[PDB]
Amino acid sequence: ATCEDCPEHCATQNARAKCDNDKCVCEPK
Repeated sequence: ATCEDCPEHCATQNARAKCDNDKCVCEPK
């Protein structure tokens, strides 16, 4: 469900992002 609004949010710390129960977390840079 639009985890396209999430992929920037773990860039906040290390990473990029995908795609948790519906609110998402990291990929590498």
